[PDB]
Amino acid sequence: EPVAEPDIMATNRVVHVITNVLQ
Amino acid sequence: EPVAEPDIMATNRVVHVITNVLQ
Amino acid sequence: EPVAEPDIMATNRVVHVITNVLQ
Amino acid sequence: EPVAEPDIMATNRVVHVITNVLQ
Amino acid sequence: EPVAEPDIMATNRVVHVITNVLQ
Amino acid sequence: EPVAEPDIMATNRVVHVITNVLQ
Amino acid sequence: EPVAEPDIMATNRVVHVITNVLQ
Amino acid sequence: EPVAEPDIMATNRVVHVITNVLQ
Amino acid sequence: EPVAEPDIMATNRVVHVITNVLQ
Amino acid sequence: EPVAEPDIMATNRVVHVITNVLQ
Amino acid sequence: EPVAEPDIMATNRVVHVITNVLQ
Amino acid sequence: EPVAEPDIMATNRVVHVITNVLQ
Amino acid sequence: EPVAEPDIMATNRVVHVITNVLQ
Amino acid sequence: EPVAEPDIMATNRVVHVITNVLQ
Amino acid sequence: EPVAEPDIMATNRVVHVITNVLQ
Amino acid sequence: EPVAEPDIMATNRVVHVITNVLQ
Amino acid sequence: EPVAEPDIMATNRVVHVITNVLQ
Amino acid sequence: EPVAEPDIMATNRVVHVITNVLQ
Amino acid sequence: EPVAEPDIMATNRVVHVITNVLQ
Amino acid sequence: EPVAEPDIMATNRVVHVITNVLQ
Repeated sequence: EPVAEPDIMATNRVVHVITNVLQ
Repeated sequence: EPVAEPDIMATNRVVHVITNVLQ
Repeated sequence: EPVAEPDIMATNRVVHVITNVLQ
Repeated sequence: EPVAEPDIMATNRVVHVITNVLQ
Repeated sequence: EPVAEPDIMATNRVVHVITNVLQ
Repeated sequence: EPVAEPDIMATNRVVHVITNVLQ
Repeated sequence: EPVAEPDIMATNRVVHVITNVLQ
Repeated sequence: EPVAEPDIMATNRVVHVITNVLQ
Repeated sequence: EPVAEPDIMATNRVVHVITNVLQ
Repeated sequence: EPVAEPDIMATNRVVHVITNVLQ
Repeated sequence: EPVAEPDIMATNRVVHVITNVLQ
Repeated sequence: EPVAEPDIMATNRVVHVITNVLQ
Repeated sequence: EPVAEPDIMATNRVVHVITNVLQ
Repeated sequence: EPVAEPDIMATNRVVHVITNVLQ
Repeated sequence: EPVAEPDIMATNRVVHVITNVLQ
Repeated sequence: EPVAEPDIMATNRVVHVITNVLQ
Repeated sequence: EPVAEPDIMATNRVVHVITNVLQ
Repeated sequence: EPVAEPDIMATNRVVHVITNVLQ
Repeated sequence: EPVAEPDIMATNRVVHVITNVLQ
Repeated sequence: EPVAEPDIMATNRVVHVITNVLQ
């Protein structure tokens, strides 16, 4: 909820999953 | 309320599912 | 409310799934 | 709902599904 | 969304599903 | 090299290999 | 080499290789 | 070199390979 | 080695490998 | 060469592999 | 400008039962 | 001007029961 | 002018039962 | 400008039962 | 703004049972 | 009695390479 | 007494590579 | 009495590589 | 009496590489 | 009585590489 003077920003959501099963 | 200095913005949602299953 | 400098933007949503098999 | 000068755009939604099987 | 002059545009949603056969 | 009176023994070797695939 | 009197023994070797396929 | 009085005995070797994958 | 009085005995070698994946 | 009275005995080698996935 | 590309559902279901007999 | 692209869907379900008998 | 991107989904459920008997 | 940003979700359930018997 | 921002969440459940009897 | 019963052998080798081109 | 029963053998080697280019 | 039973074996080796470029 | 029972063995080797770039 | 017990073993190797860059 940006409500102030103008500035620089960004919105980039990233998700990653990694796993190594040994059995 | 996404408002700020005129600039470039892109809602690029990156998703990836990786897993090294042995079976 | 995306209001800023008149620019071009396009969503680059990509999805990929990969696994392995061994029996 | 972005607005700008008459420009060109396109939804580059790509989807891929690949796995492996030994049978 | 684009609401400018009637320009050329069309969705290009590509899809591919293939599996490795072995039997 | 088992040697003795006649018996009704017999081998019952069976193999089972199941594998799932979701494509 | 199970040698003995002439009995009625016999081998019952059977193979079973089942695999699931989606296609 | 199994040599002795007669008796009942039969080999019942069985193998099972189970596996599951969630694509 | 088995060279004594008669006694019931038989091999029951069995293998079972279980594995799962949650992705 | 375990020689003695006819006592009950039978070899049975069992193996099991278990893993706890965490993602 | 209501536009939406088509879609197809690739529903699959596999099931079988096997019960031999020696007799 | 409602817009919403579709998504691929595929419900997988495997189940089987096997029971042997020597008689 | 509602907007809402979709999300890939897939229900996974596998189960099996086996009851071996030597008789 | 009502917009929804759902997250990725997928159900996972794997279980197996075995009850051997020599009879 | 009328925009939601849910948190990542996924159901996880892994359990198994094994039994054996010599009889 | 130097004799060995027959037995089927499972051996295969599959390979595939796909590459998209735009030009 | 050179005698040895056969056994099932499963040997495989799968490999695949996918690439993309926009030019 | 040169006798030696066989053993189950299944060698496998899977490998895959994926790359992407927008140019 | 040169006899020696074997043991279960299976060479496992899985590896993958990924290099994502937006350019 | 030349009988030497075996040695249980199981080769396991899991490794992966990832290099994400936005450029």
